[PDB]
Amino acid sequence: NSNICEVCNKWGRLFCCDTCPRSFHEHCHIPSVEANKNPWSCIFCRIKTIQERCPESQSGHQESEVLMRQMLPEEQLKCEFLLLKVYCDSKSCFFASEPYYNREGSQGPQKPMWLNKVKTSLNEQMYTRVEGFVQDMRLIFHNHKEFYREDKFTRLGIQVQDIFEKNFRNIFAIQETS
Ligand SMILES: [Zn+2]
Ligand SMILES: [Zn+2]
Repeated sequence: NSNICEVCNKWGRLFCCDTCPRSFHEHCHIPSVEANKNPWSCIFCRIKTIQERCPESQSGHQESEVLMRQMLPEEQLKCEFLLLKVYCDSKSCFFASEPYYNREGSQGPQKPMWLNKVKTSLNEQMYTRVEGFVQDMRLIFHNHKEFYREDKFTRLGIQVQDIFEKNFRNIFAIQETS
């Protein structure tokens, strides 16, 4: 297995997947690494298995249909995975913890949102439909773009939103369009 965490790319106390070469810090994996199991398969492997069990799951879907899906175990896992893919980008650090807003000429958002909050909400089974998770994720980037206005720092929200959206389309097999 790899000698660095798949998510944060650092060494440390690592847990190795038994079905692929990836390794993870306990709380870098989502869900947190469940240490009782042996064999243990990571989320990448679990997602691949869902895919292989139901090959037609990879045919194109409409975003509107995907968002209305109830958060049954398969969809819960897909949202956990999509969240993990965002954390895998180093620029997620800007969006991970609770923000605060005090900049001349701007007012903070009415509903602040951050990745660790989404992570807790998933862990606590607070989303009933994929829509709730996707709305909170999109809110993170929208809040950022609105607050930073014309500061070049606004670009960080565009960049991380693009990671989110590319991964959403992949994981939920959104129908390709131009
Ligand atoms: Zn890590
Ligand atoms: Zn694996």
